[PDB]
Amino acid sequence: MNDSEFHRLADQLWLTIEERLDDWDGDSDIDCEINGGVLTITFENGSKIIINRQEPLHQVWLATKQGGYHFDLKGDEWICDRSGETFWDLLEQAATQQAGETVSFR
Repeated sequence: MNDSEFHRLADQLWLTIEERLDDWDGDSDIDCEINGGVLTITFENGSKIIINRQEPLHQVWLATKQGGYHFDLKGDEWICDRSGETFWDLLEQAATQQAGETVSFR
């Protein structure tokens, strides 16, 4: 992947995360903030999910209460290098776990 294409794709993903999280209207209090370009999602139990760019690698990285996951773009989706699982599946599973409430954007 090119640097420019990474900036394009990562900017799109950032917007989609920010909108989905800022639009959240479930029972739980969930906050998303952007600091130094890094997105942090915080939950009521004090846990967090952190999403950042690894620009020289053209990867997006995800840190949850349960682990870390590094993503490359494969056929129009961000895919976890280790497991093959998608970014949105992993993010929704972790947010649902950490909120104690379904967090779904399908």
